[PDB]
Amino acid sequence: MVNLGLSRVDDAVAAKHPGLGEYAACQSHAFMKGVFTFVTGTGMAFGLQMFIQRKFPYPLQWSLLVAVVAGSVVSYGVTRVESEKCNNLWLFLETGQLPKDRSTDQRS
Repeated sequence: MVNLGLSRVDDAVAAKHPGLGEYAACQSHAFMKGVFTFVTGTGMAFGLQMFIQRKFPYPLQWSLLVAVVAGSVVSYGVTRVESEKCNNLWLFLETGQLPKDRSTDQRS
C-alpha cells in the first residue's frame, strides 16, 4: 500500500512537467467551475436575506457571518472530501483511467 513516498515524488514531477497533471486539474477545475456557477446560480435567496440583513446596524450580516463561518467549516470539509476525491482522481488520471465527460456550457 502506498501512503506517502513515490506519490509525492510523482506529484512533484508532475508539477515540473505540466501536461497530464495540468490537464487533470484543468478537468476538475472546469467541472468545479461549472458546479460553482450552478450552485451559485441561486444567489437570489442570499440576495433577499442580505437585503433584509442589511436592516442591521452591524457591518457583517448574520447571513454573511453564518455563510463565512459555515463557509469556512464547510469549506474545510468539502476540501477534505474534494481533496481526497480530487486526489484519487489525480491518480486515476495519472494512470490514464477511464474518462468522465461532463456538460457545463457556461455563460457570462
